[PDB]
Amino acid sequence: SQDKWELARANNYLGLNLLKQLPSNDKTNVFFSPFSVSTAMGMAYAGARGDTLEQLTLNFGYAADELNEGKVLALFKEQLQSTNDLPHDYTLNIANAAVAQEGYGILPEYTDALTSSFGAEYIEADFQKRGQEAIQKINAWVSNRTHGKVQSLFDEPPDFSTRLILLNAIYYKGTWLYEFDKTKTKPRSFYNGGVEKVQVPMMRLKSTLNHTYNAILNADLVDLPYVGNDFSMTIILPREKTGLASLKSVLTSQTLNLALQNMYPKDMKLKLPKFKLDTKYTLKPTLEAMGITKIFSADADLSGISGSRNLYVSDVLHKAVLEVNEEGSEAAAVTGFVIQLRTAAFVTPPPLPKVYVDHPFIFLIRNSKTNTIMFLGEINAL
Repeated sequence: SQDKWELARANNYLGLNLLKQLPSNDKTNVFFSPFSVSTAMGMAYAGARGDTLEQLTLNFGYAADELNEGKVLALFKEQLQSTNDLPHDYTLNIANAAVAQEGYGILPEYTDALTSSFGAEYIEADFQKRGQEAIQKINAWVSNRTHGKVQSLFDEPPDFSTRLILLNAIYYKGTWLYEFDKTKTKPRSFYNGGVEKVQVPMMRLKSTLNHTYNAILNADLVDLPYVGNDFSMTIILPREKTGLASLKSVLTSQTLNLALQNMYPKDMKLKLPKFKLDTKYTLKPTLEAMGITKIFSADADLSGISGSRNLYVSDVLHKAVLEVNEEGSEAAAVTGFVIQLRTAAFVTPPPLPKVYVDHPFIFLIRNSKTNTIMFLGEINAL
């Protein structure tokens, strides 16, 4: 459907723009869920009016009158049901909420939209008088919704003047279609920051994988499907050891899709690090860098939340957790070299091609059906 495609495109545009705007250095890994950020923007969209709404939509190239709010919420609703219907092999715990200063008003149309479209809760708290209790209620909510994988979003009470905060926490561990062999996992060389050689737990696979070399990105792309090929992890490995910054500067929704369309199966050797990521961002400054300003300003119009223009977003908090290890459903298979033999002979198959993920790279976990990027990582450092 062209509508599902348009939502995946907005989502992927937001994700790759976030990646170019997030603070980073050669010693720390970036990891976030564009899907979670899209959900925080969806929650604002469902309640925004006037110039606040027009800035949100025009950011994605739409006048508010080129959109049906109903059809946008229905596309989010469809996305939510597809994630709730994932098999047991996927551990995906999503926690979405708006937390408002008490006594501003809540429209049931808005809380109904939060539940059905976003799996989101609306929570009232007193940041002025009961800041300490507000963070105990939030920490308990996120702990409950993430099955204890995220215990806290706040260490200290937020500011006296806090009006509304958007919270999006997500945990993911998937099962590979093709298991890596636990016995082949060893410390192997990785270039931290593209420069500093260290030994790190490296998994080893020999299998038929979708792959392409893409000249515009100057990178190998490898697809590793999860079970039911519902999600796949795309590795984008720059050919230059220090190529990551260059890769980031040319990676767009357009250039990614062109590379993905050229992938075809082949037998290959893959070396991929075993790693866990746990990241937390205060997204207001990054979203403002991208041109989302009015939701955060004193002139915000979120009258679709409360029934009046009395709310603005104090901040957007995002926490994302990923585990990557060997576990898969089926053993690794290679097709082998196919030859039509006429005359009996000694036949030497050509050497298998190699993608050794041994320097900084990007990965995307995406919905194979819709090409929605669920997760995006830059690994600089293991």
